[PDB]
Amino acid sequence: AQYEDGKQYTTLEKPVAGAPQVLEFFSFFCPHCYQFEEVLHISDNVKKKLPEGVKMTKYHVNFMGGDLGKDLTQAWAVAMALGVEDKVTVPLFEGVQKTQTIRSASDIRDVFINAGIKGEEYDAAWNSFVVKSLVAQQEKAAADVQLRGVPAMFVNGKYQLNPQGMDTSNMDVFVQQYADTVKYLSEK
Repeated sequence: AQYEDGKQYTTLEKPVAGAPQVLEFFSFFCPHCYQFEEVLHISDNVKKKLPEGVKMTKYHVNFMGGDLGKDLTQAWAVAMALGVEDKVTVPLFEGVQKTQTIRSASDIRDVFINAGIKGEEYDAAWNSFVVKSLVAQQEKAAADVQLRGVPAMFVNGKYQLNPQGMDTSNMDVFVQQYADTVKYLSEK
């Protein structure tokens, strides 16, 4: 057929109960993740094609960048708690990978301050238990799909996007196929 298990996607041997409908993993340290988000705009292209009433979830991962990597997971938790993902995603990617001006937790916080988040507001979130459990959720989710690398996307806790089985010539055909595959899986 057009969509085939083992081609555009694979199937988890061990389906995840109660998973987000569309779940993306990434790292601000991850160069292919920079491409995915800032050049290919995979998240946004996926979102433009999702059926009505399908929420897209995006989690950060710890395993790249050591201490800073974990700081970034915690800051992404702050972004989620405060609902400012669309104000910090680009300056965090650029700060880590383009300018490389993000070298400490303080540097991460600077990005939030600059984007209009009050310091008091950031610090209270950073130190909250709501944020600690959001960090734990992201780590939990990674264990549940037995994650081995990023970027990655899982649908309904059953299917894993397999970009290596798509065409890579046209960036845009690739992006279109990726987005189309998620929609197909979403209705499966």
